[PDB]
Amino acid sequence: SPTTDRIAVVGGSISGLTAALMLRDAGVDVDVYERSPQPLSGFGTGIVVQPELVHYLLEQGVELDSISVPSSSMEYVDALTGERVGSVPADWRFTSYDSIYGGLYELFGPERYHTSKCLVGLSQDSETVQMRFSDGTKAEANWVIGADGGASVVRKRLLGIEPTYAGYVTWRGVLQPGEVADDVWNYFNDKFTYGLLDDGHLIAYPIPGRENAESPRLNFQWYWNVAEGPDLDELMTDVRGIRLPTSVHNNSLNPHNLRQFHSKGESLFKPFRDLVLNASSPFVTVVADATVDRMVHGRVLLIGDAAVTPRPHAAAGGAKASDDARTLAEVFTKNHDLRGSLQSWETRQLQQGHAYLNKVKKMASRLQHGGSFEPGNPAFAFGLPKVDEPSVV
Amino acid sequence: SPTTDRIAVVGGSISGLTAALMLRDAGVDVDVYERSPQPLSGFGTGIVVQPELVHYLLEQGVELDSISVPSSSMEYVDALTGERVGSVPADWRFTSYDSIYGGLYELFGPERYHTSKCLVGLSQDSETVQMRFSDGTKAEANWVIGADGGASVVRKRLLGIEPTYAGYVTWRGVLQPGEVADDVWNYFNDKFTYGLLDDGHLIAYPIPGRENAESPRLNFQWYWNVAEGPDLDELMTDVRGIRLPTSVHNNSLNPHNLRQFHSKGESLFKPFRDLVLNASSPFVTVVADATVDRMVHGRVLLIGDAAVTPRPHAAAGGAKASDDARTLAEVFTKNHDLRGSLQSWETRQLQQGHAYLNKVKKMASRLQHGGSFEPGNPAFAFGLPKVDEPSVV
Ligand SMILES: Cc1cc2nc3c(=O)[nH]c(=O)nc-3n(C[C@H](O)[C@H](O)[C@H](O)COP(=O)(O)OP(=O)(O)OC[C@H]3O[C@@H](n4cnc5c(N)ncnc54)[C@H](O)[C@@H]3O)c2cc1C
Ligand SMILES: Cc1cc2nc3c(=O)[nH]c(=O)nc-3n(C[C@H](O)[C@H](O)[C@H](O)COP(=O)(O)OP(=O)(O)OC[C@H]3O[C@@H](n4cnc5c(N)ncnc54)[C@H](O)[C@@H]3O)c2cc1C
Repeated sequence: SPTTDRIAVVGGSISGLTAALMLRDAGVDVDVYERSPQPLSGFGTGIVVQPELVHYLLEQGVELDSISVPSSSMEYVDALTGERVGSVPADWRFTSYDSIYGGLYELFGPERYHTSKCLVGLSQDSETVQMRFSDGTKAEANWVIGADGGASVVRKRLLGIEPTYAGYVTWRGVLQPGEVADDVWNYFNDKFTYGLLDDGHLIAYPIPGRENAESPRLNFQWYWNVAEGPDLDELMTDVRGIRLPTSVHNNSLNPHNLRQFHSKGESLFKPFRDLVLNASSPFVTVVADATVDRMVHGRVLLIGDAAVTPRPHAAAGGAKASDDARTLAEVFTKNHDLRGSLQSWETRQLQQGHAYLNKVKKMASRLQHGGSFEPGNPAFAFGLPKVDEPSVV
Repeated sequence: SPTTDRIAVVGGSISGLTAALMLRDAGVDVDVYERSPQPLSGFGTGIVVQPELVHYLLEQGVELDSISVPSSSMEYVDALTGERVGSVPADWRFTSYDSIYGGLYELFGPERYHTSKCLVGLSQDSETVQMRFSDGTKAEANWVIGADGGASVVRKRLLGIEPTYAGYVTWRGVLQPGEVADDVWNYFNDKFTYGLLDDGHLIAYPIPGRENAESPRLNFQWYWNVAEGPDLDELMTDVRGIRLPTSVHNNSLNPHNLRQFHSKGESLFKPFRDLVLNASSPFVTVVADATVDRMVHGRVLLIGDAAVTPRPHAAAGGAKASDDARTLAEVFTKNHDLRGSLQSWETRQLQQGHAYLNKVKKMASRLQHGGSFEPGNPAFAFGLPKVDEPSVV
């Protein structure tokens, strides 16, 4: 028998829904509380597919070829002069935030996914955890899973930890067929491409169409080093004067920032220049990370970006989150000495979490500084670091 | 001859408009850039009248009795048990933020008061200062006066200084005739009243009607000590989940916070209890202060809450701001060795500014802790500290 305990999940995205689904599948009584008034949106941005990230969906019968897009190499290019550093065979598939989210939400349904529930307070005793929401209501559970992302309030309330700026930001853009010339489309299609600079880099790869039937798109990012203080403050302030914590979305950019994005883009080697100048809704997001010594805090658990908050470079953040969710659900599934199992659980997941953070840190120290970033370097490959013993394929 | 230089004023409130008006009066070419899309609003809150605060208006023919309201004593009461600590004769007049602002704006006019201009960047050389706005435009001046208030961006960009939480917040409420019983209205009318507690205090005083012809109102505040971190974070988070920096306005309160305000209010001695329970739009504002060693930074000057950011206890913040503006305008009026005069100017205004901060700090250490706060104590009287030699009345 799975637990007869009541579980609340705060945060209804990749980790939240994964946790909930698996607990619901297992008979566990579970609720999701999501700050968002409606079901979600990633603004059509790319996600590199890892096993862990699509594990749940595949288990339910979703065909991989239907939520993702192939590649057959990985390219390394000087993004100023176009000089090719090198290319290696590769077969990453790429999906989109909407594809994963939309798949998970579709499976879960609205009945117990409580929108407009923004946690703002939390407290706990030996039986239960009380949650308080910004709408003035409260819910109660035996266990609460903080699946509330990089700016996790749960983690802020328990530990005082918030993301620390990493020194740089990333512009994010998505192109549709015909928004760039065919030869530029062909340059990036069916490939992950790094455009490396002396002080930053771009990445580009194909992704699925916004809806089932639509054509594939090109996803790209450009990482800029921006000095904390005046410089970052001016980049992160929207057209209305609010200095935002994480992203300034396209419809809100200070026009000056948008001109700067285009004008710096003017110096890039043609095909990258064309991504930057032709994107219709580019937007900007800080790079910030955070860590945590424990994921277990009495009856409150942290998973996904709310435990260790990653940087995007190894393209497995959402995979770390799914795994956190899966292993956690399994604990309440197996339901044998919860205190003990959770201790064992967090040890593995912390080591995974810390190792992932170290990798993307090392990656960033090459990628943001024109440091050597060698084609095919196994230390810099996408994916979660091996934490388990290897098994037979 | 006043300067032929071009002056820009960033921030269009009490200090901004005062500066601008006096410079315009003197022939100086000046512009105001205000973040706000429309002319302003203080949400009908009280301001105790000081000479400095109404100096400009009176000089223009505005009659004091028409923008303010009398009192004939100052009362000191235990706000739990109603026991009167004491009363002293007094003749403070009280006005409202809207009364002062509305008077100043009316005199200045829209022509050179540029709304929707939120400064987000600043830089300067030996001739000029360039201002950059959140709308992507820029203006240029010879001198820039940072009149942008407690959360001054100008001061943030030049110095890295922002307000520091002081340990407490103040609830703010305004009552109209008939929203409380007549005997409660009569209790507070024509008086400034302190309701003192073991760990905080209320103040109440009459103020003018929202419009020329309307009846007088009752303004009140209740200062609560709220621990930085989880507690303050939950108080300062609005119904939508945003943790706000300064105020959570009534239409946005987490209903739980509003219930808490009412429920704690339930323990007060009747007439204070009635203010708190009957206010229709109470709202909350952090108490935070900041200081500055210089008000002169090349060609950028800080005045009002953007130089030394006060706490409200001596009820002369807006007076400090007017004075900062007046003395500064005078410098450009007199126009004789600007570098030298500005050095002399800031010395006086800093001493005034620091002394004011020390006073309200000392006041707070009594008023938020049930410390002794003796009726009529000259050290705790409202007003700016004497900085000049005394003159003949
Ligand atoms: C630029 C970029 C590129 C990326 N590329 C990849 C990639 O290639 N591969 C990969 O695996 N990952 C990638 N990721 C990482 C992946 O996006 C994240 O790791 C993942 O979305 C984290 O899932 P999560 O549910 O833990 O947090 P989130 O997705 O951030 O969701 C947390 C949820 O909680 C909600 N919430 C927040 N606060 C509250 C609260 N107070 N109360 C209630 N609800 C709240 C939010 O609304 C949100 O729905 C990328 C990320 C970015 C930024
Ligand atoms: C609870 C309370 C009670 C008070 N009681 C009294 C009293 O009894 N007596 C008294 O004298 N004073 C009192 N005050 C103090 C008085 O309100 C302030 O000292 C005064 O309003 C400061 O004037 P200011 O123009 O310097 O700043 P503000 O009034 O804060 O105005 C600054 C202006 O700049 C604008 N701005 C901000 N940032 C930007 C930017 N980025 N770009 C462009 N514009 C920007 C804002 O919109 C605002 O209009 C009280 C204050 C409070 C909080």
